[PDB]
Amino acid sequence: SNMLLNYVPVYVMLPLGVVNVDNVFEDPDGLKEQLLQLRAAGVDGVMVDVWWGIIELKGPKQYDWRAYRSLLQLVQECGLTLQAIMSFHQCGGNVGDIVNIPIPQWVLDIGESNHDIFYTNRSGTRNKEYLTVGVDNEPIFHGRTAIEIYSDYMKSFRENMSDFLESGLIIDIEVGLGPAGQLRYPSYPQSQGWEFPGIGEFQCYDKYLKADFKAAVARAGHPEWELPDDAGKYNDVPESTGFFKSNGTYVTEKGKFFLTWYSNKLLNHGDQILDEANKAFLGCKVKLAIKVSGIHWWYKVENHAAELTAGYYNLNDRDGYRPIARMLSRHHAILNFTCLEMRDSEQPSDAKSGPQELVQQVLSGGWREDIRVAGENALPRYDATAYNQIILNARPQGVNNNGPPKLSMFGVTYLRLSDDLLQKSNFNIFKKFVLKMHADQDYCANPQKYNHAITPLKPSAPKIPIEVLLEATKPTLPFPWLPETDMKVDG
Ligand SMILES: OC[C@H]1O[C@H](O[C@H]2[C@H](O)[C@@H](O)[C@@H](O[C@H]3[C@H](O)[C@@H](O)[C@@H](O[C@H]4[C@H](O)[C@@H](O)[C@@H](O[C@H]5[C@H](O)[C@@H](O)[C@@H](O)O[C@@H]5CO)O[C@@H]4CO)O[C@@H]3CO)O[C@@H]2CO)[C@H](O)[C@@H](O)[C@@H]1O
Repeated sequence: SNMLLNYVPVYVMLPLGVVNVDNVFEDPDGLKEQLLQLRAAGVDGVMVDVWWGIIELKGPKQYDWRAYRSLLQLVQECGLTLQAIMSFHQCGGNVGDIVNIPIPQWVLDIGESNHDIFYTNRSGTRNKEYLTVGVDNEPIFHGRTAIEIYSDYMKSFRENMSDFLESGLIIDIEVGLGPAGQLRYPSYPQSQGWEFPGIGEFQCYDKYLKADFKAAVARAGHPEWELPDDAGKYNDVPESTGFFKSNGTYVTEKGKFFLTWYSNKLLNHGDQILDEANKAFLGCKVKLAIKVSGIHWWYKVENHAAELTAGYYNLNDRDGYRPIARMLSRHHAILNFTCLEMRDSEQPSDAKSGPQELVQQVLSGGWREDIRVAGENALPRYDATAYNQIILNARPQGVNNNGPPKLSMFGVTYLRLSDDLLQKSNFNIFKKFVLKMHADQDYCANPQKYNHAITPLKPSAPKIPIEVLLEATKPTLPFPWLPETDMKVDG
């Protein structure tokens, strides 16, 4: 009884391209066999990208939901729930992307005449994996703004998948908000030569964001201020730049204003799109969620350079994640994080990486703000060390034999279903992982039993002014973490 209240659900990401670029569900029989294995292993559900570039390929509002309806039907038949990602991004240029799925060609056609609809770096390179926040409210897509495109897409999904939603097949809607579906700037593009652990680059040089910034600095009484010109390039280290070096530009009035403006754009981008997601799924028995990327490199140095270029204005004396958690609260949304499997010792010393501390900060911030926090492993891992670290983060203070744990993640999604995962040894270890995540209890079909009942999505609470959101930048002590989990996959 008490142990079941400690149950943390486990989901598994489906293979990329399960539904191909031509909107065809290629191998249902193959997938079926895999899903049945997951079902027998105790997995609660699966996660899948519902690619915008596949669905609305033909043209504006020309949606084809047929292949995905077939996929959802199979998932339901196999007794698994689903986390559906509204993927308004391209698959192909990020780590692990083994299939190329661009955004709609008709959108790219518009991009040919207006290159500024894409995130742009100082050098002028255009990244076509996602539409810049700069055009969120620009009615340049055959009369629609980018946010309207996202809104219409989600509404169409809600209506065309109404039966699956009513039956409870979908656990949550992961609202894609940028590259790799994450609320972030494409500051570390492998497509432009970035290599870990480069500090990355600011991506606010498209004409819309640049004009936005210029107007902002003018209103601040400094019209002459320009975007950073001393931040170096993708593969630099912080000390080699005028912007991130000690006493550098990042701590000057100009630098602080820019960083605040830059990170604020993401806060409002997510807030505005979540407003549309709430409207689209209002009344549905599903929860909303967003994804925040885990930029752990340089976390251990004063400048947190990589986080800053990604859009997370997080420093040792400024919490850049709690404001995101606070923004999510009005939407009753889940903050889906990552790097749950990483240990600092596994990263190269020169990267000044702190994934363990970063995870502790983000999860603690979410709990401090009274919102649900879920997460994923950042990279493919099949070993016990990885699973034990995930289980530790899932319940930082262990299991409570007297009832529910004071601290527990809302769920964990494993990246990713593959042939390797299903191999004898790998899968046997994975089964132990599932068992421990479930607090040694057998798979529990009814989430209500472990206090995960889903009620109709209510309208979002009143808008929270930016000043109140930023009050959450006040540094706070993280919740204490055990050094190791009390539920290891082995002994
Ligand atoms: O289907 C869902 C979704 O899947 C894919 O996106 C997911 C990413 O695959 C996943 O990594 C994560 O996104 C972030 C991640 O959170 C973040 O940490 C970062 O990843 C870093 C590593 O942390 C870092 O260690 C380094 O990895 C090196 C590694 O050190 C080295 O030893 C060797 O293994 O090479 C690795 C590759 O460089 O760099 C990576 C970045 O390259 O960035 C990730 C990407 O933003 O969560 C994503 C969302 O689920 C698909 O890409 C996406 O389209 C799908 O929607």
